[PDB]
Amino acid sequence: SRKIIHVDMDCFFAAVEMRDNPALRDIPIAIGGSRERRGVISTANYPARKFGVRSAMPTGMALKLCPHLTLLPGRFDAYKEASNHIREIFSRYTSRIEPLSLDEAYLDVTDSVHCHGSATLIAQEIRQTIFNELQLTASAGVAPVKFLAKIASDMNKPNGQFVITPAEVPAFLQTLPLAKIPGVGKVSAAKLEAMGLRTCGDVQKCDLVMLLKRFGKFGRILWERSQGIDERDVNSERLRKSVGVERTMAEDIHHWSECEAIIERLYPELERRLAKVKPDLLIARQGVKLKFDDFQQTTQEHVWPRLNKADLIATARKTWDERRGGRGVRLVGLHVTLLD
DNA sequence: CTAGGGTCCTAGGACCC
DNA sequence: TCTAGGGTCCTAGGACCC
Ligand SMILES: Cc1cn([C@H]2C[C@H](O)[C@@H](COP(=O)(O)NP(=O)(O)OP(=O)(O)O)O2)c(=O)[nH]c1=O
Ligand SMILES: [Mg+2]
Repeated sequence: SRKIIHVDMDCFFAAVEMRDNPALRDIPIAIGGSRERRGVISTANYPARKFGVRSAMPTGMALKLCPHLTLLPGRFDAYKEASNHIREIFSRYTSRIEPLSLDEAYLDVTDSVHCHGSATLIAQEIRQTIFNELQLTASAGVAPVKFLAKIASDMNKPNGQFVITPAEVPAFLQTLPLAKIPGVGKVSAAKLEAMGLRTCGDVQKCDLVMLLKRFGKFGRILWERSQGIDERDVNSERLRKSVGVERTMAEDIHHWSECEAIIERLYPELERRLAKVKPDLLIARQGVKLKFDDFQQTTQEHVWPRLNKADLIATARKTWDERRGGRGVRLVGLHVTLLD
């Protein structure tokens, strides 16, 4: 009975760079760390996507695929300001807004009577207003539940939208690959595949008890989504639970002196961020993370009442001594868990 | 050749009745 | 606690999203 819109900015980071500097519009560009910083692609424009460049791709791999790729470091304040403006635009239509990141959000427009209650037309006018006021484009999905609205906002990217009507949900589900369902990633998909389950169609012919056994709470979400069942309400009141800061070295470190020097560079950053939402720096836990050169990672965290540099250093020394094992370390991170 | 923000779930032992 | 076991907290790790 509800109407959910999922709105999604196209090539968001890249799109802001291209607006601000038009000479980037028709050449392949990407935001991400450089190859020597051991970077990863955050996102790429469509001329770069043509070459196979994707989010989360190692920058070294992107550059082999697209040698003339232009790498930008990214400008958070620019993306943030675009994001605020966009969210303020959503607020013109409803207060039922659940942001999932800078670039996107769910809207529950069930009880709105903008555009004669048309969720299709509301989505259209939001995309138009965003183009008008920010010169960036958005795609949208309109559906009776969250996850279908989110899948839908991809159907007609870029700068388009897609509507899934209650009567259309069954045909839509029947051939929908499980991997397109939010929270079904590569490991899940492959495990499902090895059971003969590829599509929501397949999952409908499956015993619930049995999915509960092999997958726990995940198996129930699976069975529900496959039916088109998604009762999760649009929640406009979510609050951040943690604050973390980490860096990957251009080169693996092998000595503790190097590790402590990195922590001293991280700590002020963790403190400035935490203070932004907790001026008194009071927290529930603090902890450290190490990532080794074989990519295993370990965290050590404990109840602690107030952000403290020396105890983070101390904690990192124990973690360093105990679980490094002569391995090179590629990443150091600090972490706090916020009070409830 | 593998980022940096995060969220949510699982699970053994401690701890408390 | 009335006794074999139930509930909740602490911690580490993993899958996942953007
Ligand atoms: C998936 C992803 C996104 N991001 C950043 C860059 C994207 O511009 C932004 C929004 O994420 P998205 O909506 O997943 N991707 P997009 O907006 O670039 O592309 P699309 O047009 O939505 O397909 O978040 C990363 O920094 N690393 C990532 O792995
Ligand atoms: Mg997007």
